[PDB]
Amino acid sequence: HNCFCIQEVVSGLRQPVGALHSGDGSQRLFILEKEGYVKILTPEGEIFKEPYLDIHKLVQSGIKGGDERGLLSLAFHPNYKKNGKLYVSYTTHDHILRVVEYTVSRKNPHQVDLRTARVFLEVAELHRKHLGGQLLFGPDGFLYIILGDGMITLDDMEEMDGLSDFTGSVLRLDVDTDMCNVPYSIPRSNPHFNSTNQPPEVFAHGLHDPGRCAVDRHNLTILCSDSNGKNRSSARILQIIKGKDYESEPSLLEFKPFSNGPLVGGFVYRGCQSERLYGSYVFGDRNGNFLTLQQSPVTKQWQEKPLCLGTSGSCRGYFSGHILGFGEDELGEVYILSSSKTHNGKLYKIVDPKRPLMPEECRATVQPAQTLTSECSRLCRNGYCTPTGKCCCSPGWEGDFCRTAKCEPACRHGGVCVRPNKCLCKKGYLGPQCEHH
Repeated sequence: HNCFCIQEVVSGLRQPVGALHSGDGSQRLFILEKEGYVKILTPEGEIFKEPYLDIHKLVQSGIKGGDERGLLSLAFHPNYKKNGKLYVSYTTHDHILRVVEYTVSRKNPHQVDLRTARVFLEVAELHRKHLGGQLLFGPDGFLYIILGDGMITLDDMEEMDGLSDFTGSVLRLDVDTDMCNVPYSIPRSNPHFNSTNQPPEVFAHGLHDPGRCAVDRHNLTILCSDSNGKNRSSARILQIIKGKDYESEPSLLEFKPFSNGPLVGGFVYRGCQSERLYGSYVFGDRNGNFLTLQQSPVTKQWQEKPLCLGTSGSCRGYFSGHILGFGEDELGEVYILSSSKTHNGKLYKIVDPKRPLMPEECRATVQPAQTLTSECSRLCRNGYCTPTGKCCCSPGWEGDFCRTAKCEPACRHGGVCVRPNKCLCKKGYLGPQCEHH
């Protein structure tokens, strides 16, 4: 038979939202928990006692199920290995969907220091469904953020005033700035770049209730399942070509290739363990029914095909509970994260039993995560530090890395400008500037 196979990796998680890797060589798998935690799974298979990220007090999460409100998504900078930069989305008139950047401990590669929270976006939301929140870097290194309805209606926007124009849209930002005013630059080739009509951040609109959108990096394609609420579920696809400058939005083309009902989301499998699954879009429903969306090269049309699970040895045709999201290895291998109704979150790995667990092609040396050595990370005294390496000085500091203090009128008589507007005077000189004797 041609079935796939699931294998329990980790258990005792608390409501897993999903998992991904950091692209830094350590085959570390970072697991997201809804309450506002990110935990680390070593390639050697240990869940580190200390959480990688613990923001559970900041995040307002669900008090039940169906309540969509926790930590939403995580994304590492394309150059995390050098600049150690994360990007995180989470909930906090009802609530605000925040998108924030964090930077790892300069002393611990396995922990983020929370003092580096640098808010990028704050999206007001009225309801607790159709939130979205998925974050991804396409090639060219732009931050794509995918936002659902928030169940905001047309009339709810003529009533409300101070309310985000982003909900229901794919947003695109250039995070790599040497500027120190705006936390992000609006990209190069965005539609509404200069803008007056429609907000510059919006790259496309039309999303309602999107699942985990499959992301094909090939020059970039994102394929979403969309529940559409009461209406039948569809699939929306967004395509991006070679550095093209847009002045009209790319169309987020809708088509309805699904039959079974709602889907958690999907992925484009590009791991090593499965030969046959290579390049396939795989979508999965809540109860672990799996699909493949294959596009005909000849007709360019789409076709859903089922995908069975089957037990062979301890690698089994079933998992416990229901699927909450999906996972991706550094090696590109693929996971499901499940939970069952307290503290029963599980990580399972999808396996092709026709192939070995460790084929020749799949061997890879793990390069263990390393403390930051980037110039801005070490020298940039205080004030923040942009993913490009620029050090942005907090009021009253100057210098490439802000190490010099600013004293408005200078310190006199050999006095030293220790802090902004603080003079350290030599014995015998009183006064804020050491002016008197």
